[PDB]
Amino acid sequence: SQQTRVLQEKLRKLKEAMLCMVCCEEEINSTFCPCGHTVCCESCAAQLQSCPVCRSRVEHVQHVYLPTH
Amino acid sequence: SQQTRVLQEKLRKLKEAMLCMVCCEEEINSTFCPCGHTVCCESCAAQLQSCPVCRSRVEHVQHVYLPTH
Ligand SMILES: C[C@H]1CNC[C@H](CO)C1
Ligand SMILES: [Zn+2]
Ligand SMILES: [Zn+2]
Ligand SMILES: [Zn+2]
Ligand SMILES: [Zn+2]
Repeated sequence: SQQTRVLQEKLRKLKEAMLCMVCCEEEINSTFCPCGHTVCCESCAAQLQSCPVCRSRVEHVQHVYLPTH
Repeated sequence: SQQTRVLQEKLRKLKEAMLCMVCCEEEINSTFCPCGHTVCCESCAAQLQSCPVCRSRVEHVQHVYLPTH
């Protein structure tokens, strides 16, 4: 039904929000510290000096294990 | 249709996976460091001395800003 299409769209958008903002291919699994922005996969987070969201210096990257992984 | 019920179940389970594993009421927004398990809201995370997934000591809690928030 049209309701099935609405639910498909909601699911698709939630799933896309869990993907890396740089490569758009891998799941987010890394946090920039200390700002806390958690928006990249490990590979894309590895060489950034500053956060791509807030420009704060990245002191280190914390790996995150999320139940949605 | 029956597919509407299946999609509602998939959406409900994905949303439940983003809720705190301890209180079941608030969104996950906190990481236990250094283990990386990201399974609690800020209120339950503040009250735990050991990670509820792996039992490692919590040195500190990092707030995470996720695009799914
Ligand atoms: C964003 C809320 C999540 N946990 C409850 C808190 C009450 O101030 C804040
Ligand atoms: Zn990436
Ligand atoms: Zn940031
Ligand atoms: Zn909680
Ligand atoms: Zn842990």
